[PDB]
Amino acid sequence: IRSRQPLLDALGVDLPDELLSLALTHRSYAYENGGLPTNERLEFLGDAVLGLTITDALFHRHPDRSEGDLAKLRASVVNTQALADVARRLCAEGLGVHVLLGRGEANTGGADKSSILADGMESLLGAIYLQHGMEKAREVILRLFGPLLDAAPT
Amino acid sequence: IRSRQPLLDALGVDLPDELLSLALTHRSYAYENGGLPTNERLEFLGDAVLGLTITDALFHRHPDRSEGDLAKLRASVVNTQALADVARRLCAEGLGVHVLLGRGEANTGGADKSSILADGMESLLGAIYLQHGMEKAREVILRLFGPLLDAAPT
Ligand SMILES: [Ca+2]
Ligand SMILES: [Ca+2]
Ligand SMILES: [Ca+2]
Ligand SMILES: [Ca+2]
Repeated sequence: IRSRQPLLDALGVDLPDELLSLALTHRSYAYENGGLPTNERLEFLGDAVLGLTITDALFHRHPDRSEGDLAKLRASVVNTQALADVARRLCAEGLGVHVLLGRGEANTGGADKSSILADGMESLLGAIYLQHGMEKAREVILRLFGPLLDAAPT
Repeated sequence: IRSRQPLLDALGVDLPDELLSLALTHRSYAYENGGLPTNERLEFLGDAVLGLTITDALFHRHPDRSEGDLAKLRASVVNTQALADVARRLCAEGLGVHVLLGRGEANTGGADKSSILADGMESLLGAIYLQHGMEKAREVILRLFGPLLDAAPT
């Protein structure tokens, strides 16, 4: 846990301490500690960044498939379940270990709630894009989602 | 009508004839003429490009607003109605004039169906991004949606 280097490593980029902390701040932790900013805005941003990147890739990889099919192939790659699994294996400990959660949420399995893991994954993508820009975020995403992509066709 | 320069001008970039034609190809025209490729894939792509750009802008312009609010501000800028109006005033003739439509769709008001205009607008953004890349598409979009954005806050 504690050390975030194995995480900054999985990601492949570097993130200032404050931004990475915000990215890992689930709302529960935020409320329990006096109304701290949450990773929700970052999640919102990361969702659009991930959405375009996966859309762009599928568009190029399947020139002959229809919008509808493309929409179906995308849904395979970015659903809550698929995102959470990327967080769970992002690094040895997994992402769950690094998420800041409230007492309640904490002992209720919070650190493994796919829901929370998916949101968290999106927040990080959001932070990366904010700190570095589209192309770097693109790289990182093509790497973490490189497999789930090849899988989508089936 | 016919000449697409006033359009390539409004857009502010240049697009190869074939790509611009595809972008303007509504499915009706496509079916009526033997099963031509449609602007639907381009629309799908343009939607994600527009989505990230507007998300990114609102994120920066309102640092203190919550995800929920941000989601509400975005919906103002990218709804069917808002998109169609951008197409109608994109250029003198408007976009409707340049869309390729089938006989049926044509005389049923097709060229003014906000639905068709919105999709068309998204297809062009899709073509621009495909031809030039994210930053140029970003520019173009920040320009066409520059107003609707300032409006969103109210
Ligand atoms: Ca949520
Ligand atoms: Ca989300
Ligand atoms: Ca449609
Ligand atoms: Ca659409």
